[PDB]
Amino acid sequence: TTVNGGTVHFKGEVVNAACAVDAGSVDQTVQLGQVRTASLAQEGATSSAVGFNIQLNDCDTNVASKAAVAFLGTAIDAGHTNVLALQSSAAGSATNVGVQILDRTGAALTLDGATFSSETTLNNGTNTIPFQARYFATGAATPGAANADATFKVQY
Amino acid sequence: TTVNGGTVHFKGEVVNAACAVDAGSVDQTVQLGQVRTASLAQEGATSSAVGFNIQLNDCDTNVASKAAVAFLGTAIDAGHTNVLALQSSAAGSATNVGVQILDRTGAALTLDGATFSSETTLNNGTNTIPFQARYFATGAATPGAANADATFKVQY
Amino acid sequence: TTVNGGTVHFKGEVVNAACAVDAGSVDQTVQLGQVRTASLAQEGATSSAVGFNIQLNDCDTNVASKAAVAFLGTAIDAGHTNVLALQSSAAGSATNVGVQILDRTGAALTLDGATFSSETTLNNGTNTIPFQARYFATGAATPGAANADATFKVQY
Amino acid sequence: TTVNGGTVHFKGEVVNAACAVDAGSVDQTVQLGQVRTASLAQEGATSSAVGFNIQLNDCDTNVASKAAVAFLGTAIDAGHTNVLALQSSAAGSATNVGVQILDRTGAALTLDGATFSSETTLNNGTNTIPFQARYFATGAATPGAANADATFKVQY
Amino acid sequence: TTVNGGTVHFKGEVVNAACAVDAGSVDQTVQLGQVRTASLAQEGATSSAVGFNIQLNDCDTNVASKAAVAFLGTAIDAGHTNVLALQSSAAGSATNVGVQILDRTGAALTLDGATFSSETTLNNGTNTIPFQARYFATGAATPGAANADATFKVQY
Amino acid sequence: TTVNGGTVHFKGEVVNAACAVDAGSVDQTVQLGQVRTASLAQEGATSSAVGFNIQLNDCDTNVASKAAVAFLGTAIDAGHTNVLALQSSAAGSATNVGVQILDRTGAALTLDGATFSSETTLNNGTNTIPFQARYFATGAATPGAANADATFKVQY
Amino acid sequence: TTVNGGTVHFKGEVVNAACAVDAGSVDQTVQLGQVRTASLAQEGATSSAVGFNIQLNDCDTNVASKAAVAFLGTAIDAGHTNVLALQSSAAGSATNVGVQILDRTGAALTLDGATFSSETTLNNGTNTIPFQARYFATGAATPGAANADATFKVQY
Amino acid sequence: TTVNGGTVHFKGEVVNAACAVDAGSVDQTVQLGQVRTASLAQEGATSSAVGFNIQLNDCDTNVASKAAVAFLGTAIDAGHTNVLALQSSAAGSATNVGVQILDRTGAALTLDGATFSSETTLNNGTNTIPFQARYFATGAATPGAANADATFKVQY
Amino acid sequence: TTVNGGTVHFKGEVVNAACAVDAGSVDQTVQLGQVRTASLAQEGATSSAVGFNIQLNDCDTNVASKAAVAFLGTAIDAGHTNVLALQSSAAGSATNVGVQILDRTGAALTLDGATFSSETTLNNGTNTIPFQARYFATGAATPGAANADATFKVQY
Amino acid sequence: TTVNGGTVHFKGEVVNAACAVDAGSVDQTVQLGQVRTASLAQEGATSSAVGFNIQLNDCDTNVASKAAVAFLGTAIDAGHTNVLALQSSAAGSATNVGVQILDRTGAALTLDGATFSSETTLNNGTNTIPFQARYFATGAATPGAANADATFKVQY
Amino acid sequence: TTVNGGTVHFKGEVVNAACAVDAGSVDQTVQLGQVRTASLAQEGATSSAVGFNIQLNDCDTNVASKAAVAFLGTAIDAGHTNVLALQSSAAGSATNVGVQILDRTGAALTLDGATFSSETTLNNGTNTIPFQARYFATGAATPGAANADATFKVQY
Repeated sequence: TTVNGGTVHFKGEVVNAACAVDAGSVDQTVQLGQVRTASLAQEGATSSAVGFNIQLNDCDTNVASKAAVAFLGTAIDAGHTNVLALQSSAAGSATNVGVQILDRTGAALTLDGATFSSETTLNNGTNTIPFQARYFATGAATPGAANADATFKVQY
Repeated sequence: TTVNGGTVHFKGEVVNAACAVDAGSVDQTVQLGQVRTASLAQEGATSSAVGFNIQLNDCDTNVASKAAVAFLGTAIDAGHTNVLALQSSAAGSATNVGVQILDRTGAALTLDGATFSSETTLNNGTNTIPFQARYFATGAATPGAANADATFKVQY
Repeated sequence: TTVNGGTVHFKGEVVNAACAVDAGSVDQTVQLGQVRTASLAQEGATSSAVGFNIQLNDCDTNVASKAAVAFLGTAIDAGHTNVLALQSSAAGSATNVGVQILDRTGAALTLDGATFSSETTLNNGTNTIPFQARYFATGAATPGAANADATFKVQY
Repeated sequence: TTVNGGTVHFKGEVVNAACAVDAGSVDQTVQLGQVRTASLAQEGATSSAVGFNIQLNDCDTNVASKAAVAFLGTAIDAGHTNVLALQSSAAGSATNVGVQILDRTGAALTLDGATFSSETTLNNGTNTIPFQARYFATGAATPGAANADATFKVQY
Repeated sequence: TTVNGGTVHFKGEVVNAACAVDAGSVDQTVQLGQVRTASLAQEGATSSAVGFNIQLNDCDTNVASKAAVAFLGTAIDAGHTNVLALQSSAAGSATNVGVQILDRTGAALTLDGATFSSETTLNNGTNTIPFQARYFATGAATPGAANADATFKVQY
Repeated sequence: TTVNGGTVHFKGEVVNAACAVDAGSVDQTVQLGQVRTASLAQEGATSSAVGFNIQLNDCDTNVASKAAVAFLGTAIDAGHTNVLALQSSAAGSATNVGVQILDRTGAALTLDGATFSSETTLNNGTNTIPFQARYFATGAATPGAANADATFKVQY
Repeated sequence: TTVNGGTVHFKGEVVNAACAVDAGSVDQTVQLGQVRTASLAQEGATSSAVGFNIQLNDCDTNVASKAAVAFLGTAIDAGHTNVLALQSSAAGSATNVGVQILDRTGAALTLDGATFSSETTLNNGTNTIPFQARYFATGAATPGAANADATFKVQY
Repeated sequence: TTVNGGTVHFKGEVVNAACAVDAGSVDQTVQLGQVRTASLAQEGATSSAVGFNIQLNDCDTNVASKAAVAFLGTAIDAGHTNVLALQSSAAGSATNVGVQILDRTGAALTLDGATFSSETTLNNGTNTIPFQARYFATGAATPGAANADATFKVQY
Repeated sequence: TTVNGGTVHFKGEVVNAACAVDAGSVDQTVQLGQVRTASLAQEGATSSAVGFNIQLNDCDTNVASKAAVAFLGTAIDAGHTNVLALQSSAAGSATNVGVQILDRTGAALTLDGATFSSETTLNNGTNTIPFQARYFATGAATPGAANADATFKVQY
Repeated sequence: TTVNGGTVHFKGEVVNAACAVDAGSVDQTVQLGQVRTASLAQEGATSSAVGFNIQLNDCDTNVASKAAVAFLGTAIDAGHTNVLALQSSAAGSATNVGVQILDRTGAALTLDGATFSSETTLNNGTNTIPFQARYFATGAATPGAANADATFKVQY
Repeated sequence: TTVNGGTVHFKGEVVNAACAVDAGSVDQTVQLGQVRTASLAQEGATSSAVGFNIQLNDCDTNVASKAAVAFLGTAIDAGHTNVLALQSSAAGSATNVGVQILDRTGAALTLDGATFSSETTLNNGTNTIPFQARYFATGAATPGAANADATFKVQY
């Protein structure tokens, strides 16, 4: 007495390099929280800040004992190259505001897909490259939904 | 020697009001536990009860030294307005049963998104508004999976 | 060295009213699950039930601090006005069965496009109006594929 | 005991260049959402904004380690060269409004099929070039259906 | 106050056999993607490969607990009987290239309308017979549009 | 250096009434699927059923806040006035079978061009009037091609 | 045992120039929709607007990296040179109305067969030149059938 | 109050054999497209190629489970027996060029009315025998209109 | 430098009544298809059946909100008054066979020019009165060419 | 064993000028349709209007890059020089009515054989000069058959 | 003041058997991760491995106290019957590699839709059948995107 179920959908990658990503760690999701224009209403204001993490597994330091990352993603302005713009349904989200990411070095990384981060040190096996998320305003902000996306390119 | 990773997805909000939510505290998840119809099989039975928590951070009492919450969510019946109904895949979950939430005041709150809770007192900075979860039956219950959802609206 | 790609297709609406829909939330898709005639074979049986959600964004309560919804869609019978009939390729799907939706009030809503739901309370900004999906049989059911569709009209 | 079925229709391209498009990513569809003239009724208003994505696969950086895109599509006006006009059945859609796309650089791209975007950096293999969609009004807008189309030309 | 609309056109089949096709699943359309001669320029090269699906519904295993498929369609050569040739407007599409389909068994099926596939196992109700599409070159290929068609005959 | 192309052919209507049809929605085409006489071989059998949709755009409720539809088209018999007969090349299609359409009310509508449907409720702007297609046999059916046509008259 | 069938009729062109047309794309047909005099009853009114597309294939930019189009077709008036008049059986169609086409530039093109459009940019291979169709009234319009035709001349 | 209309003209055939043709499928018309001498200017050049289809309906495999086709039509030369010549008004069409048809086997079929094609396999009911149209030059071609005709004889 | 062309020949009618015919719709031509004596060899056999259409335009319901049609044409026999006989060159066509037309009511209409059809309902403007063509044998048929003609008289 | 057939009759022209006519396009026949005195009963009434086409082939723009047409034919009155009178068997056709032709410019052309039309632009090869036919009454019209003829003179 | 929203689309099944699937658990998606050819470049190599889960709900052991699963899906080779092949856009994904699934028994299951798994033990209510995903190479692998699909058939 057999029956039908449905469909399964596996994902992943195959990439020939030093480390290997737990792509859930990249596809990891964050809830930065609920934020106010009471503080984040200035051309330069940084709200308080929240952590982010990366996971690598089973890594050979001989191919590359080091690593870094570049990001891309829709930035706001040519004078705010390290800021990420938001992506939610139209007429909903906020304005005069973006998102900033901080390296291990506390560094505002550019969204170009070239601006590689600091050369992380890699052990054998497993590592972690934590970044710290926050908002970096671009003037008096709108009370709006906040939702974003950025692509995770890596250097070894 | 660069490589691809994948996608990142940040979340949050921007809301101009007194306090600011750690939206993980709202998106906080509970495992109430495994429960029996041995006790929860009556039009009025309350199973034993479990705690729930809220987190606010960096709050100015001058905008609002107080706060409260209304909830909404699929209730069961018009005579059981303070009960929450369950949301799991069909043919699986239980019946003749719902969920109750209790305020700081031990109060059965309504699921309408208007029925604001007790006016919490707010300090400067950080606060906590714990609620207590439990089941509130609506007759002899089914042995079924229990899974729910409710939206978290706030007053300041 | 340029090349061809292909076509892009954007969608949306422009509607002058209080709130604004994340039309992905309406075009949101559900997988209620796999269900049995072991329970859903009666003129009145309700299978266990699953949740559904709505999203509004950047809403002014002054235009309308409230809101509701009517639905339409192919119902089955004039004596089952709150039931939705199924829409899959012919000779495949089930029979003597439909679908029910439940309001926040646990209410069997009619498929007419007029039967507005309960007057939701609207904050400023962003809200959620969860409904709960389930099957509502119309006698002993066929083992058949289950697939449906309903249109999402709104009141403010 | 054989029977008839029907017709199948495969699609694709063959193009000799650096990367190769997942033409579903171009033929990718967006639901920007439902939008209001409450905000989008000005010669310059930008509604809140939503994300868009591109996919390339199995790319050799030696042919071209870089890439960009030009778009074409029916724009509205010669003074609004970066705006896209809407394409739905006549007498239905809105007016005094169009659509804007934003580069990774937050750039209003022209609809000519020549105005190549920023030179994306390409790794080996797989990349992503996210754009951000929104409306850019051209005065007080009509409440109308919103539906669009734009062609996706690429530079390597 | 009545008005004119226009014409409707329904389609389908009536076939007396074990299963019944969701002829949208056959008339299902694929966008394999954009492909390069950088890899697909050899008498035998297989580009990377994409999936395809079939849908049957409400099937009796007693008439036939099994099933298979033959295809026909314009192949290229008598020495490439399992390859499908392309069908787009003249002077546009590519050359020295075709299309291959793969069975559940990873099998290059012939385009004759007789070469029945592997005997799929059929449950009661609903099934799926996924195939995998790709290109199978016949020498150094032209950069050209790629567009195809194949007829879907079935065995029970 | 100019050249010849060919001919273009636009279509449409101009009708002075409440709503306006996206006549593609009427000229919309359906593939109901492949169907069996295993179930559809009775004077009254209804095969499983598939959905159909209508689109109106930019509608004023003041001219008419309501609407309905009558259909015409070659029916089979005077005792089967709500059934549609099939229209394919002769000696090909099936027999002892027709097609049924179901209103929003699940109603077998007559093919006369007068039998107006239920009075749909019309909002401002855009609406949808989904119908559900299926076969309604007239005895033991032939295995034959199934192809139909019906005209779409409207009431406001 | 042979039999008769009938006649086949192929079509096309042979033209020595840069690109080559998919003459189905020119002979492409549109259903603009059903339209009202409620809006289109003014000497200058533009109904909402619908898209149109062109297809070129296997194009050499060295012969001509650019291209444009002129149209001809029965216009209405010498003061409405960019308007197309309608062509349906007599006493049927509407009056005090025509049709407008819009370039990629949103430009009212003349029906002369000389007024070449904007110089499109041509890649190698395949391109698309979308136009946008709509009605451009010439006073209070008749409720009448709408049907048109225009010839597609090209510049390289 | 009766009136005159006009004349109707039905067509068809009556032929006693295995299958039965949808003679619209034979009388089916193709628009191969617009083609260039840039590629089609050689004694042997094949332009890129487009598909063609056939339709049979309600076929008994017992009379003949197989089928094929011969063609006739004005060919060009005794050394180009598989080429079709063009038929348009004099002084208009092209020269040093013809048309080729390809079988399911990718076979240049002769225009004699005897050269039967590959023995297609016939199911019960309905089948399809797709051919692929293209040009096969006979030297440097004229830029001329392209228009053709060929008769469709069948084997069972 | 003028030249000669040739002759033009316009046609039509002028008739004072409710609706007005698109006399192309009457002079519309059908290709019913190729048919077999395998089924159509009985005193009463009806081959499978194909559709036919009528077009009226710009109609006033006040002169006549209704309409119908009578036909005439060479019938076969006084006992087969609803059958149409065939008209092709002598010694060619078939025998023991005719043609049947079916009303919207599925009605065998008489060829007399008096037997008015069902009273169609007429809207304002444009309507359609589809009929369905098929063969109605008069015994074992000849394999012969099939070609017919019938005159289209109308009632308002 | 030879037999007799009959007579063949070819036609055409030989004219030394820029373009060459597909004299079927001139000898092309139109069925304007059935028309009413309900609208066409005024000294100036124009019924709704239908299209007409011309075909030229293999044209050299160097002899003449331009072209136009004059018409002649039996007009009605010296005050209605642009109207064409009707030519059917006597006592049959209508009266107080004629026919009008419209240029590409929407121009009432004179029937003299001198009044050359607008200077069409000619490409190389093939062109089209569409005109639009309609009736232009000369008072209250008779219900009568409508049939006409006009000669097609050309300028280069 | 009502407005339009959009469309909803529910899904599911109705199947008469012991347990009932949370078809989200089948339609559950996995991100296995990013993988290297540094280890997965051998005819037999198994990369490290990741978990997968199933969900059943409200199950009666009396109909069936046991259960198992067969899978189907495009495998690679007849000598690698337990391997799943990948399905992403062409020219993108990897090669000389597939995917393996492991039963509760650590068993390489076949993709046939018949090879039922181990007989799971079923309690009353709710169960879980975890599988473990990994790659099983077929030689030295390509660095390519990895994406798959497999159908979930069940035994009770």
